[PDB]
Amino acid sequence: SEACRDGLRAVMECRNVTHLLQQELTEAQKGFQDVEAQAATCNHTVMALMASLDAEKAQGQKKVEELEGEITTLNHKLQDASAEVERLRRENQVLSVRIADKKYYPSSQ
Amino acid sequence: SEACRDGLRAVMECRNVTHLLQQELTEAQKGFQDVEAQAATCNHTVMALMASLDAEKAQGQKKVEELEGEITTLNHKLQDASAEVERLRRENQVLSVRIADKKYYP
Amino acid sequence: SEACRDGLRAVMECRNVTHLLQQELTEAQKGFQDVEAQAATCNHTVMALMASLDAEKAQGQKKVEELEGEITTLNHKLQDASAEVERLRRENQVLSVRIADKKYYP
Amino acid sequence: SEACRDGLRAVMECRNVTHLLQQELTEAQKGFQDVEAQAATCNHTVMALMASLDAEKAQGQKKVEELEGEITTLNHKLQDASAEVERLRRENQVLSVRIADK
Repeated sequence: SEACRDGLRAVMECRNVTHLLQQELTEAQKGFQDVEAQAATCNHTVMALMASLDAEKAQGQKKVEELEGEITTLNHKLQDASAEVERLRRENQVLSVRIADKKYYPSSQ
Repeated sequence: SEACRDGLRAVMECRNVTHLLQQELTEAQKGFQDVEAQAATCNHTVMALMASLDAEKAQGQKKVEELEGEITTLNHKLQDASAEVERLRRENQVLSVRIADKKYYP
Repeated sequence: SEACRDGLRAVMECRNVTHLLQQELTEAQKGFQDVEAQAATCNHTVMALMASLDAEKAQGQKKVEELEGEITTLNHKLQDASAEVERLRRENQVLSVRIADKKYYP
Repeated sequence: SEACRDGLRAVMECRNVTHLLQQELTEAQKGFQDVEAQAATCNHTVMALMASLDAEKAQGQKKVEELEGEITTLNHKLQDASAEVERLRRENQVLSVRIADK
């Protein structure tokens, strides 16, 4: 009678509250799916970057490797020149003394 | 009243069901919190890597700059040597003709 | 595999031995060249000396030939003078006795 | 597999190339053996010629010095004779006039 009116109230409140619960669950659901999404994104970025880091180091050690390649070449070419210079100076010194020493030349008397 | 026994049951199911709801919500809560942690980890890794990438490029370029610095120095020193050799080459030939011909007319 | 380690190990050595080969070749190269230069020098000296030897013989012969030319000329001139003196020697002594003996009776 | 065929192919080329290297080194070796000899020859020629040059100059000088020695001696003897002739030629002329005046 009176207690029945109040029960029907209590049930009526529940009835609407569970509607709200259903709405809030969908938010939560969306939320996990977007956290899910955001996590897949981040995960693929970390892949992308690790890849680039390796690609940079690879190319990097390459450039350096390329230049030491040149440097040694240049040290070689420097070697040959430096050696050629030494041997000419000494062969030019012999020729200049041999000219000085006119015992190579006939007397003019 | 038979319908009263059934009402009391319908309510009894609700009351037990909401117990289960409360238990599932805690899982869900835990779930968001763990995902929270995993996301902070990933986020700090991406920081760590962006830092290394910059650190690698930095070191990479300076080093390269450093070596082209050497190469051009070597090209210079090669220039002077190569030029010194040529002059000698001529002075050598001049000296040698100055002996063959400084005795054709002795 | 194991055989793969040894192939790589073997190939890596080949790398190293041919490095040594390259170094030894450069020595050899330098060797042929330093010798090339020294040989051209010697060769031009022999030219120089052959030239001087001919220049000396040339100057030697001619000058000497020139001086014996003079010496004989001088022997000739000495011949005429020495002969002219002998004849003067005679004329004179006759004249001096003549005046001595032309005062002696006259 | 495929990379194995190419490794072997690479090594097989090296094998043959080093055969060619060995052949070229022998040429080079022979080459130096020619050059060593030719150099000793040239070096002994230069010795020979420097010796002759000195021998020529030696013979050349002393001889010349010897002959100018004679030439000056001959000039001296020519001096005395030439002077003696001048003296006599006049003494003659004096004697012959003193004959004229006696």
